[PDB]
Amino acid sequence: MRKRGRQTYTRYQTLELEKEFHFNRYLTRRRRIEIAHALSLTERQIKIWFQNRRMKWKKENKTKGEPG
Repeated sequence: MRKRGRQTYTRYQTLELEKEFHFNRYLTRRRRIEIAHALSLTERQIKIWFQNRRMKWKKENKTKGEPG
């Protein structure tokens, strides 16, 4: 048995991805490849995580939460 959590990501991975999102809310192919070369991942998975990062951002930029 094992199952530490429901995440496909890792600490270090998420750290860099978070720094990188703090650096830029978008990344192009070449950059994403660089991240994948530095981090050992796939442009897809990274794009999805990145997508989710700003997904929550645009759903948490003082816009959600209708008290009236």
